[PDB]
Parts: sequence; C-alpha cells; structure tokens
Amino acid sequence: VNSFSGYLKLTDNVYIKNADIVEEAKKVKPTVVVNAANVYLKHGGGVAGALNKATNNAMQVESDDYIATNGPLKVGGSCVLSGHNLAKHCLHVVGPNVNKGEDIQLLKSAYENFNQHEVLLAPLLSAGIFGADPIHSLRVCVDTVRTNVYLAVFDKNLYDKLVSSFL
Ligand SMILES: CC(C)(C)[C@@H]1CCN(c2ncnc3[nH]ccc23)[C@H](CO)C1
Repeated sequence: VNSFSGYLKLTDNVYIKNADIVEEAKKVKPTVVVNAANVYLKHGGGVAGALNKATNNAMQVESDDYIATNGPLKVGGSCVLSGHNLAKHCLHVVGPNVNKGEDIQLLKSAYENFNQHEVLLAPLLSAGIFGADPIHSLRVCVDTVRTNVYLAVFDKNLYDKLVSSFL
C-alpha cells in the first residue's frame, strides 16, 4: 500500500492520472520522481522546467555540478540526483526528442531505467515538447516497465484520449 490517490489502473503495475506532476510530487513526496531530462540537464521548459522552478532552481544548480563532473547523459540514459523538496530522489531520464531528430526506438531504453526503482511517479517520456506521440509512449511504458509506475498527465484532454484508446 502506498499514498498515491485517484489513479486509474491500466495494468498490474501501471497507473495513470490527470495531474500536475509538480503538485503530485509536493503532495505525495514519493521516493522517486522522474524528470523528463535532456542530456545536458538544462531544465528550461516542459516537465523539467516546471520541476526545477518548484525547487527554486536548486535542481539546476545540482545538475550543473553533475554535468561539470560527469559530462552529458546518453539519449536513453539516466542519473539519480536529489529530489529536493519534491521527492527523496529525482531520476533524470532522457527520452529521445523527436524535434531534434533522435531515434524513437531509444524510448524503450529510456523506460528501462524505471526498472531500477520499485515505485516511481513519472511523466510520459518523450511526450509534450519532446515531440513523440503520447499514445505510443504509454504503450512502450506498459510493455517495458515492470516496477510500479504512477503516471501524471498534465493535459486533461490528452488524459481522456490515453485512457479511451488504451488497449
Ligand atoms: C501533452 C503536453 C505536451 C502538453 C505535456 C507537456 C508537459 N508534460 C507534463 N506532464 C506532467 N506534468 C507536467 N507538469 C508540467 C509539465 C508536465 C507532458 C510530458 O509527458 C506532456
């Protein structure tokens, strides 16, 4: 039993809700919140910009030190950093950005990072400003993640389409 509330159950392990991931994280304080990161950990917009803003830019400061030490992530890769005031940990995961021409097959690799954590609050990878089809992202999530994932979908219209079209 966990403290996630109001989710629809899609499968044994995947749950979905129309919610602002920032507000969800602030309420639940999960062990792991997933960020829709880029390889440079430049949290300018989308989910990443919103999460970073909620940390008063502390996420960006920590991220800049991480990159200065380690260099960029791989597309499809991840790193674990602090969750600041939002969660214990933030799993920064790089889905392919279709608006940069990146290979959508890497979306499965990106979701594989979730399997290293028993429970996660997450957005749909490569959705929003990353340019991928969210219906496809949900399908890859369900077919790749085996741990317990609670998906927050900000847009109510998109949430309803994802549920109604889910196979
Ligand atoms: C569908 C659309 C492109 C409009 C969104 C954009 C951002 N994003 C978010 N998801 C959950 N919580 C969020 N909080 C702030 C942003 C955000 C989604 C990533 O799957 C896609």
